[PDB]
Amino acid sequence: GLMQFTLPVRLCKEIELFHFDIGPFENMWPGIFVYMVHRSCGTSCFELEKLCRFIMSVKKNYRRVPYHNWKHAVTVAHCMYAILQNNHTLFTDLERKGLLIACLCHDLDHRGFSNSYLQKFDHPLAALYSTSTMEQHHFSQTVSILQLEGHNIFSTLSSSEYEQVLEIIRKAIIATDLALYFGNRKQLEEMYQTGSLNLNNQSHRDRVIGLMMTACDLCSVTKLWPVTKLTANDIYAEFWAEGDEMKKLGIQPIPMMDRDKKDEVPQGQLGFYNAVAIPCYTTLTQILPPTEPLLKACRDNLSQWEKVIRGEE
Ligand SMILES: Cc1oc(-c2ccccc2)nc1CCn1cccc(C(=O)Nc2cncnc2)c1=O
Ligand SMILES: [Mg+2]
Ligand SMILES: [Zn+2]
Repeated sequence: GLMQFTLPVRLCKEIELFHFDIGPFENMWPGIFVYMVHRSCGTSCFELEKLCRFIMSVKKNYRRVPYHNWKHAVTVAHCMYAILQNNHTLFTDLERKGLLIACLCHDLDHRGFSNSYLQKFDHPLAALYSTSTMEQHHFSQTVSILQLEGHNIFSTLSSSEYEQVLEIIRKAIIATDLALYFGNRKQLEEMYQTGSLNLNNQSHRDRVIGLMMTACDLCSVTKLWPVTKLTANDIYAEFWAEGDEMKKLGIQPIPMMDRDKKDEVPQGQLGFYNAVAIPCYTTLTQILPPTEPLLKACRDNLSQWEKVIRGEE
């Protein structure tokens, strides 16, 4: 009860900022997560013994892939932490609990391959789940780990609170399917401009939580340039591996995934920032004004990719 987590001074200060990098010391990421749950939720939200056992089972069920790994899980949870802390009064006790857990679990047991690749490979998961294939798998794994003896971090919730929190986590994890983001943001855009956005409308919260999830999922574009640039290598290492696997099925991959087209990466980053990242953080800033630093950092990195193209690096 009276046991807090405390971080070194630089981390204690920097962890509050959106652009925080969790660092290369794997062994400190669990403490970083608990620290965030305690300041975001309360020291009382979860039994520390059960939380710590949940965290380590979740870590174990992330795989050794270049990008969709344990470090991504914690990076995405930290961004959600910064959004929740800069928007104190907007979210329920249940939402704060559910969303940090949703983020930590959002890519559980990822193999480093897109939903497309599962479908063309004809992976069993593609037969079991026709849309948002990996994302329904991630939710499935989350519920599995929650049902291990000693791992029910929600045991103190009522039968109906427990159902609301698992339903927040499910919608939250499904929303990380980037195919669903485009229409989700178009609707949020229309609702905000025509003035119909209403945060007491549950179907409207759902949409806003989904955009937060896209924003946290993409947050590597909102870091300082050297973090963003080096994460971009991790992300292309998966894409090109998937491209290789497409070629093995007798299919020319999209250029994004073709390692023979490394040269077109700077232009692909531009497309991505203009088509996905910038629009995402724009609409998010409109709905949640204190998340503007994400939009600003994103624009800064777009400007850095433009410099790469002009041969200024
Ligand atoms: C459509 C297209 O075509 C090309 C292309 C084309 C020809 C030759 C080389 C690349 N790239 C893209 C977009 C690539 N893409 C798609 C999805 C997600 C990300 C992403 O989360 N990026 C990211 C970067 N740094 C930190 N965190 C995250 C991403 O970059
Ligand atoms: Mg994912
Ligand atoms: Zn992710």
